[PDB]
Amino acid sequence: MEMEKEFEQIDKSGSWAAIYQDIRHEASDFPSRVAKLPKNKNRNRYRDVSPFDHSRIKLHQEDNDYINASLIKMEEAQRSYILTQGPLPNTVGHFWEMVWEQKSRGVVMLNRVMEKGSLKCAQYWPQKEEKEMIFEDTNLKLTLISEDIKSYYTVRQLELENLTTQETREILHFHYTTWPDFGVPESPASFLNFLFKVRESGSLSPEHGPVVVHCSAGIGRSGTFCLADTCLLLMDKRKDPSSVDIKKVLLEMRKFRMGLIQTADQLRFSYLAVIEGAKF
Ligand SMILES: Cc1nc(-c2ccncc2)sc1CN
Repeated sequence: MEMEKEFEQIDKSGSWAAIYQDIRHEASDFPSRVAKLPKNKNRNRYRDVSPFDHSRIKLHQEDNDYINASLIKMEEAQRSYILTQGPLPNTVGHFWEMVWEQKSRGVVMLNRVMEKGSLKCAQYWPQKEEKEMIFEDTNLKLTLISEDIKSYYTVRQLELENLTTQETREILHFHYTTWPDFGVPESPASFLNFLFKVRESGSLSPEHGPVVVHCSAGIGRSGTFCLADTCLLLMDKRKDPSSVDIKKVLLEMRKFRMGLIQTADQLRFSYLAVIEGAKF
């Protein structure tokens, strides 16, 4: 059923809340035993948001391999994403260790460091060229190379150095800076412009490791980003683009991380983004 028609049908009936709760009811439930170990309590931002054991990213160390991060693997679209929480003061070193170990080219950030007057994630990247960051727990150095500030987003070039081997890589930081404190954007134009700026970079392409995507919990805005990308890619690939069922793609993705798309407004926004995106 053409998504645009289903859309007008839910909008006129005002049943967004009812569709959203049907998804919550049918969503996968798998064990998260590693996330709930007592040694990992300070590695989790939110008590109710955990990675499933079957899909969690493992850090390459014998001490403690745990990070709040999941691999979403979309078989038919041929795309992979790592979804993670905003780093904590004690997990900034783990975060960059993961970026290094997984061979990621890009980091996508969908939140501000402070929102609603509270801290949503650590200041985990350097703000001045001449003031680099060293993560002594994971033996990494991070340097700001350049910064391009636009109206709706900022792109940064970063240099990550493995202090153990003296190898370096260029990491691109895509920072969407204008998502509102409450609700969702009124038009997805600027969100869609961001998704194609990331795409053009090569960060989402199979010659690199998976892109790392985060907001505060790594399920809401982060969910919206990977659902819209995968849905448009499937509309490109298939003989009948109307066959793309946004609700079925979301339930497939929820086999890999719990809670993706946090509100009925985020679900309506996801629909808006894929409808306007299609035209081009
Ligand atoms: C290649 C492609 N580029 C699109 C685009 C470009 C600029 N701004 C928004 C969207 S849609 C599309 C279909 N694969």
